[PDB]
Amino acid sequence: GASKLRAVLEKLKLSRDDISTAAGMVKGVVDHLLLRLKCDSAFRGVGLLNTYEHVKISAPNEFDVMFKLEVPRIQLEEYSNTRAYYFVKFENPLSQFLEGEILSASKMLSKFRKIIKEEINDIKDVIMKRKRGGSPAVTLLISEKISVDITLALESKSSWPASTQEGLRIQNWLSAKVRKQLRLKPFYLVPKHAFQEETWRLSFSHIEKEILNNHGKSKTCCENKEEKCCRKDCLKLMKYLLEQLKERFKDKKHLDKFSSYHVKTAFFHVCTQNPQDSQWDRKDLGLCFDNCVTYFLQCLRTEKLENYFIPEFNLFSSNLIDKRSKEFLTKQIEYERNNEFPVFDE
Ligand SMILES: Cc1ccc(-c2cc(C(=O)O)c3[nH]c(CN4CCN(Cc5ccccc5)CC4)nc3c2)c(Cl)c1
Ligand SMILES: [Cl-]
Ligand SMILES: [Cl-]
Ligand SMILES: [Zn+2]
Repeated sequence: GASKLRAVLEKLKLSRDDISTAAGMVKGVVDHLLLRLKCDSAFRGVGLLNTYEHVKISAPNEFDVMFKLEVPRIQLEEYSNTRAYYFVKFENPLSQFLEGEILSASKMLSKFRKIIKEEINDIKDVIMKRKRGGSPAVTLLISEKISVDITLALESKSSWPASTQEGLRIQNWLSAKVRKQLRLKPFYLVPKHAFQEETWRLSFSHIEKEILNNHGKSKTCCENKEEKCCRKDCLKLMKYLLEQLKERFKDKKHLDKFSSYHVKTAFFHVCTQNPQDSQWDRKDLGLCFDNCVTYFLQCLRTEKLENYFIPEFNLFSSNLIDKRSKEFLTKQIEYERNNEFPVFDE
C-alpha cells in the first residue's frame, strides 16, 4: 500500500464527486437528440441504454452514451472467422437499411450522423465532430470544455453467440450461479470494422457495472470494516496510468490504439487469477496495483490480451496493434514503475 496511490485516489474521488453542471448540459442535448430521433421511421424505437457513463476516469467533462435499438428475431453470421464481428440478417422498422439479407451499418450511421448534425443547428440554446468510425458514431463538443461520445447499438435478448461459450471465466470468483444469471442478460452489436464491410462487433460493456457493484467472492465484500477490498481502487489507478501516459505522449502516435478497454480487460483477467478477497486487501493496495501493472506488461510483451467474453479474440494481436506500439508502452510503464509513477505527482 502507498500514500501516493491513496492521495491520487482521493484527488480522483474529489474531482468525480464535486458539483458540476456538465451532466445537465449533456442531458439537455441528449434528450433533444433522442426526441428528434423518435420522429424518424428507422430510429423510432431508439432509447438510452440506462435511464451518464465516462471512458476517462480523470476528465469529468468527457462523457459516453449509448442509443440502442431492440432487434428481435435477429439472425447473425460471423464474418471472416473473427469471432467478434458479424453480419446482421433477418415488415420491421429496419428494412430500409437492408442490402439483400444483410443490414447495412454505414447507411444506418449516415442517417444517424445526418439527424444529429441537423439537431446541432436546431438547438440555439455544441460543435459536432464527424470523426470517422462507427463506434463511437459521433463526438460532440458542447461549448469549449464538454465532450460527448454517442454510440448506436443493436440489442438482442437471445442467448449469447457460440464464441462467448468459454468467456466470462468468473465461476471460481463470482460463482457459476452468477455466471449463469449474467449470461441471461442481453447483448449488444455496435457498427465496427475488424475496412469496407457491413459488420457489427459484439459488445458486453453493460456487464461491467453488474460485476463492479458485486465484485467479491464474499457476498459482503466492501459491505463492512473487516471486508474492504482494493479491486475498484486498482482498476482506477490502472486507468489513470494509461490516461496520463496517453496525455504524456499524445504528440507521437504510439499510444493512439490503447484505450481504458484494454486496461479493464487485463484488470478483470487479474480478478479471475486472484479470486479470493484476501488477494485484494485494502492494506495491500501497493502490491495489488503492482500485480495489475505486471500482468498488463506481460500482456504487451507477449502480444496477448484476450477479450474477456470472446477468448479467441486477441485485442493485442500484431494485426490490431503493431509490435513497435506495444514495446513503446512496455518501456513507458516500466519507467513509471521504476520512478515511483511520475504521472501520479501533484
Ligand atoms: C467483467 C467485464 C465486464 C465488461 C467488460 C467490458 C466489455 C466491453 C465490450 O465491448 O464487450 C467494453 N467496451 C468498453 C468501452 N466502451 C466504450 C463505449 N461505451 C459506450 C456506452 C456508453 C454508455 C452506455 C453503454 C455503452 C461503452 C464502453 N468497455 C468495456 C468493458 C469487461 Cl472488459 C469485463
Ligand atoms: Cl473516480
Ligand atoms: Cl475505451
Ligand atoms: Zn470489495
